[PDB]
Amino acid sequence: RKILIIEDSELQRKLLSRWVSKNGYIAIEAESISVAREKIISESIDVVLLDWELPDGNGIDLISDILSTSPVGWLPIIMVTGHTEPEYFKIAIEAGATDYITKPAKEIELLARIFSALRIKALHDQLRETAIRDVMTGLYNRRYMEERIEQEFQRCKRHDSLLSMAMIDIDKFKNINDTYGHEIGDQVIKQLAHELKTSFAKSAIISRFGGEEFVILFPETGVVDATRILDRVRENVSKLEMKSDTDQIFHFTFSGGVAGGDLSDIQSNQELLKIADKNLYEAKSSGRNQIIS
Amino acid sequence: RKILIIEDSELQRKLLSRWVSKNGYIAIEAESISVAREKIISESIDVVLLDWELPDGNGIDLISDILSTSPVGWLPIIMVTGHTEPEYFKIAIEAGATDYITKPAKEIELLARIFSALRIKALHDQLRETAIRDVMTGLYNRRYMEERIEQEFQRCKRHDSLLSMAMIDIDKFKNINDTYGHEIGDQVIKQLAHELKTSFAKSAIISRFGGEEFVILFPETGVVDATRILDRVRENVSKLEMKSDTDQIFHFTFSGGVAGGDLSDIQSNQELLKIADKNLYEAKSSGRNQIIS
Ligand SMILES: Nc1nc2c(ncn2[C@@H]2O[C@H](COP(=O)(O)OP(=O)(O)OP(=O)(O)O)C[C@H]2O)c(=O)[nH]1
Ligand SMILES: Nc1nc2c(ncn2[C@@H]2O[C@H](COP(=O)(O)OP(=O)(O)OP(=O)(O)O)C[C@H]2O)c(=O)[nH]1
Ligand SMILES: [Mg+2]
Ligand SMILES: [Mg+2]
Ligand SMILES: [Mg+2]
Ligand SMILES: [Mg+2]
Ligand SMILES: [Mg+2]
Ligand SMILES: [Mg+2]
Repeated sequence: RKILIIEDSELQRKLLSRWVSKNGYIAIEAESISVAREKIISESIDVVLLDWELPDGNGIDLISDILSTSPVGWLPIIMVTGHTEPEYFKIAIEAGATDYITKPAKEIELLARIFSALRIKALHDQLRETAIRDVMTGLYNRRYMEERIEQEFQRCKRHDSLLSMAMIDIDKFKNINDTYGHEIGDQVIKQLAHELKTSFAKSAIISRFGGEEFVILFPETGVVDATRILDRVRENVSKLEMKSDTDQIFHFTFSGGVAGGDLSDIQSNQELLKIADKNLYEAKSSGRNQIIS
Repeated sequence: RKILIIEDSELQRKLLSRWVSKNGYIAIEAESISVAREKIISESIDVVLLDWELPDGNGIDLISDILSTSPVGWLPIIMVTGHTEPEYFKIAIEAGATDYITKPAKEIELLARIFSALRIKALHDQLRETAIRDVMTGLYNRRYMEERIEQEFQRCKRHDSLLSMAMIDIDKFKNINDTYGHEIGDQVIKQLAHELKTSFAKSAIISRFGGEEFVILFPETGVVDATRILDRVRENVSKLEMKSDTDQIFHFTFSGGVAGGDLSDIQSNQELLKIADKNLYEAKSSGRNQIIS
């Protein structure tokens, strides 16, 4: 939905912006690489349009520059250039660009390229989500966890076994990214993952359910025990001295909602997630850094 | 590597062909849709270039026509048209095209579009393969296996062929998870998968049917022979020295039910699953680590 337009020429940049902004998308402008880098760290950009003819140096500078500024680590870059020669397309790909427009760009070429970049990102994402384990944390991904939730709920319901579920979410994680950078944000996510993996019984099933959201099943554990064990981890996390890029100490916290225990009057695993999500929201709404059950 | 070029104009078709054929790819030519359909059924085509201005009918006829002629059921179609209006790009996508060139095509935009179409084909293929597979084991998932059971059963009834089915289930796997952790549980699931994939004839069809349940079809195999082959693997699994997180040795086993062989008095593939499940229960009830047939 969000498109970054990098182009020195004010009239050409505003014309590209109008075309993006007209055809349903949100346009974001940069006149130099300087202001561009601010915008990739600042907002979550879905696609990049890049003038391959900028102030200083060609774009074996630029393309590689844009890619490692990216908080997520990869991003579709569409090249905008007057280089018509087939040779120049290859160098752009080998440099790590996604696509290519010969200027003067037509409304049609521009829409086509953006649609293609977004289709590939979406397919790339659907594929990464079929993986069992999240690469950065080693925890279960969402789709696998959803199959394990359905299975453990069916099993616990048939066997009149206890099953407690927690949904936790880092408190104001965007401010950690904005203030200290995405690399420090990664360290904070992996530190929470480490605490989650080292604190619960082997029997607990731990998922990275979203960017900074974690779902934990506690088979044979009632809501009161699950709450106290999760609250001890919440407490240990609030006391972690994290170090910034420049060695400043900062703290983070998470909020958590716990649902289930006795499943006798919970008809489905979706109802269990609904209750954990409601308790999460109540935790988020009542001062954060707490557990609601 | 192989690109189909559909274009009436002989001069334009040969020019597109030269550009494809020059830049490392193989060019395959069609002057009408008739010749085109012969080429998609005949050879394995990686990408389609399509003239949206052909002899007969518009191109919401053409695009949907090319798609379902495909033996694989999908193909990346790049549109080649004089329709420069933004509106016309959307119609092409909603019709099911992959990409779009405004004629007269430049060598550069043609190569760019083909590169894009090949990245999408590659992701589309990897995804179709995850959709029939259990990602953790590389075996068929349950959804595929139910359809493949129905097909092999109907095939074996047409040919009066033998078809034996085994349903296996890991013995006290919950205690393995609770004692050793879900990571170790997953390694146990993959280790069983490895044994199942390395032990049977090529023609055997192996599925992960559920969390810790696997269904194996043995086409042209009687119950007694399937039982021997399965019991040898049951025995090999019982001997595997699995290692915990802290290098503690443990063993697992599975129980098995074998059904079928002669299908003459089994009216449907469900009756086959029922009998394998009954014999599984008898295996589980009589001390586990055994096969009942
Ligand atoms: N560093 C980093 N940041 C990530 C990652 N995945 C997602 N994020 C970022 O985390 C943020 C998501 O947090 P939000 O859901 O906005 O809420 P929040 O900022 O934590 O606020 P709240 O207190 O309501 O939870 C923005 C998103 O880009 C990741 O892998 N690494
Ligand atoms: N690691 C892991 N374990 C799984 C997975 N799916 C299921 N499980 C485990 O399977 C367990 C099934 O337990 P039960 O149905 O009581 O059967 P069992 O414990 O295997 O005992 P039985 O011998 O009667 O089959 C629950 C869960 O711990 C999975 O994908 N990974
Ligand atoms: Mg410029
Ligand atoms: Mg969140
Ligand atoms: Mg948050
Ligand atoms: Mg023509
Ligand atoms: Mg079972
Ligand atoms: Mg079992």
